[PDB]
Amino acid sequence: ANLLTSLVRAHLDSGPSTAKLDYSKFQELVLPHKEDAGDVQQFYDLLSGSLEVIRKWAEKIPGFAELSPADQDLLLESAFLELFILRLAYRSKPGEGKLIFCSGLVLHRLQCARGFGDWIDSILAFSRSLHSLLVDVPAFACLSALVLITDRHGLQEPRRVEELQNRIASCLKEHVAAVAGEPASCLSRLLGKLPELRTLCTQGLQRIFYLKLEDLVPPPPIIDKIFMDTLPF
Repeated sequence: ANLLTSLVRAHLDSGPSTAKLDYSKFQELVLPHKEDAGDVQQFYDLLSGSLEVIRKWAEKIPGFAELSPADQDLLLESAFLELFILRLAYRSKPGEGKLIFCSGLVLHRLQCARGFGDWIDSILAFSRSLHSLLVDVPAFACLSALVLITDRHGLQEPRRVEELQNRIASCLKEHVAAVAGEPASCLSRLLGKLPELRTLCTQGLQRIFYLKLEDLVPPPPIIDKIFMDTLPF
């Protein structure tokens, strides 16, 4: 209720206003169409732009600043890719091939293809599927917080992370009921996305590995760190 309102405000302050959208660079027609250095740099720049945004968004989740600072960092690092994808999927318009990034920048899928590779198509596929659920903003504000606030290996206080998650899952569950008859299949349908999101996170790690191999442009340090810390080996 007040948790819910707090989650909604954090979500909406973390993205651009429909009026701050920038189509300055949008172009559906590319030419004369393997990645080069400018595609690799833009890929890392787009990823980097979500960094601060997602960190400031997390600090506004009630309870999150009360986790230990080491657990805060671990949760943020481990969830970054997944959050970047989920928020991009929800914000974008896959029917038109339109990617909308957290800064307001709008790009066509073909303008991203070279930097992202196949991953961008799998992100758009997930976006169309997310869209069919017609997830409203409150449900989505809870969902994304649950992507962040979740069990990870190396937490100092995993029970406290679990209680905050229970707190947010109750809030979501209630909200879904308040909006759809009485006295799950919506709910469990929404939660069913979380496993698909983990799989796209992996495609992202694969893409970064590949770009790191090819080495046209090195990843910026913070991205690199996320990449190395999240490798279970």
